Amino acid sequence: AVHLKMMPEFQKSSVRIKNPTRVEEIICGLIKGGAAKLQIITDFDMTLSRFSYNGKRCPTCHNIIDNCKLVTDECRRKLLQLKEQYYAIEVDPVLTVEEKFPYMVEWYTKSHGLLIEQGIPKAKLKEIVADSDVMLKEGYENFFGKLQQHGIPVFIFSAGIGDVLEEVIRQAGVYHSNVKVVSNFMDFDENGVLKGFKGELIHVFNKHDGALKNTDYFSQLKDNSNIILLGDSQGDLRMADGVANVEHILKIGYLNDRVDELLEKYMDSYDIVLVKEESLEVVNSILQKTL
Amino acid sequence: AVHLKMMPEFQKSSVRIKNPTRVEEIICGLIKGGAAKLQIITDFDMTLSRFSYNGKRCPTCHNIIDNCKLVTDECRRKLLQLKEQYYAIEVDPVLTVEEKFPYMVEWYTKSHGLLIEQGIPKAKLKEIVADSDVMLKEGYENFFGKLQQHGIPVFIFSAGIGDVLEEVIRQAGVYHSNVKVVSNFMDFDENGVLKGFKGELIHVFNKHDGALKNTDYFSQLKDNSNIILLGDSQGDLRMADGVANVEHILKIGYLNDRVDELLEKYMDSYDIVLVKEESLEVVNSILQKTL
Repeated sequence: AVHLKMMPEFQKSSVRIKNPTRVEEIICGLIKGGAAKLQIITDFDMTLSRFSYNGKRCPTCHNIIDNCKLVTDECRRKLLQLKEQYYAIEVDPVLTVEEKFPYMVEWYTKSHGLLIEQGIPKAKLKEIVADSDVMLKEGYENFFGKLQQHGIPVFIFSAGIGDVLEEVIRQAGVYHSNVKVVSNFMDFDENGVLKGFKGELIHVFNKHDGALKNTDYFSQLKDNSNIILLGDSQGDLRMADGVANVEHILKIGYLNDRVDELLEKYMDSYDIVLVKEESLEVVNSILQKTL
Repeated sequence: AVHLKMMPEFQKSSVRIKNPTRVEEIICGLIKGGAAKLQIITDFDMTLSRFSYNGKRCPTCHNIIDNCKLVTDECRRKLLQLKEQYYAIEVDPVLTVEEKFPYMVEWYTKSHGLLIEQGIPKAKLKEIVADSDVMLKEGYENFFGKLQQHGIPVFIFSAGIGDVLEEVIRQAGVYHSNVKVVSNFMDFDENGVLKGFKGELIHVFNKHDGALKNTDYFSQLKDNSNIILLGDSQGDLRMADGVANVEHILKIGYLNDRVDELLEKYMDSYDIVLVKEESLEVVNSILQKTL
């Protein structure tokens, strides 16, 4: 049996669970399936990376570029201006999620276009990432390490910048063979300088689309019918939409922000909500029982 | 410029090179291309793993199973008998390489079939690999680590057993995201017990076939037109036959065995021959200049 009262990780004040009996039965399915049936599907920014440290706000992958030596103060201004106009739409309680889709597309397009203008070489991304303030959540070496040890598939599905994301995880020593990254990857010219972005835009609201466009990946894992999903938004709940078959799925959401406004929604929609929490210890503890 | 005389790794008595001026110009092409243009294509057994240690002969991936606790003394007797009869054909100087093809197919088929009979569970491969005497060549942590650091593609192309190979590299902590394994993978039944092998057999003589059947992989790496190839056989010289375009290719061959018989042949066909050598320091030194 699985008992949340007896897992110290589940006793933190940051752990919010609408339906503990349901959680216990899902975790029990995960335990019975073991390694052979498990796969992970996860967001990156604010999910595997920290939202804040030392009082201080931590960068998204996009912010890592926004804030680097290869970008003008003036470009950061315009980027900030974009964030202020478009974020107000992201968080507008009146528009439906489908009405926000055109606005999100324009935000990433406008802000990617501004970076493309700054002249960003592939060769410098190591340096930029190395001097950035990026932080992975506490317990990431254990998270990635247990999963590589048992060869658990990990599908990182991110609306960030893929080249940045991969450089963060590679420098942290956790970019193992079991980790597949699906993101917005940069397109470079003859001289290895950023000129555009590859494929179809991934943003916060269209992860359903990308999930279905990755049939290839998911069909190869037909037997991995037990899923743990991690995200930080409502949009992340779509990341498992392309999975061949589902026996048990556990959905864990980081609520980093807008706590009073979103808590009820997150509790209704994620199985486990993690309120202003900068570690992976609840997921690590589920893994410890499972693997 | 490149001078082999000024690289201490190239001064070992085990380093045999028919044509040093040509090697120098290939290494110079590699250096000019840097990380952006490089990819690695390599055998595993006796190439990344050692042929011998402490006087003692080291196991291939197949040997790891042959010799484990889940496999009988009588099974081993039959497997040894198979090795005797089919190895004599492998090393027969009168048959052509094409005439040996049917025999190789029979050998892998017969010896895999004997293992399938032993009842080998997926779950036990970790334990088996952990108590085996497998050894990676000296300098492998640096080999795999520089390559992951620079995100260099590594295509390990092995006639061994893929599940075994992958468990060796994962326990060694070197199975990074940059490493793709193409091998003979086990097919498991309902209970996670070996029942057969997936796809088309890879053996020592048909690596051309598998190299062309991996067009997907190679077309994604169109720009990685500089190749370092590593193997231990004549057959491994085909492992680059599927590469989109070739600008510079360096072929490095481990001659572990049959030294007097094969040396002239290896010297004529590999660029650098490494005679009874248990380390990756010559390749690591080329990487040091390149990356």
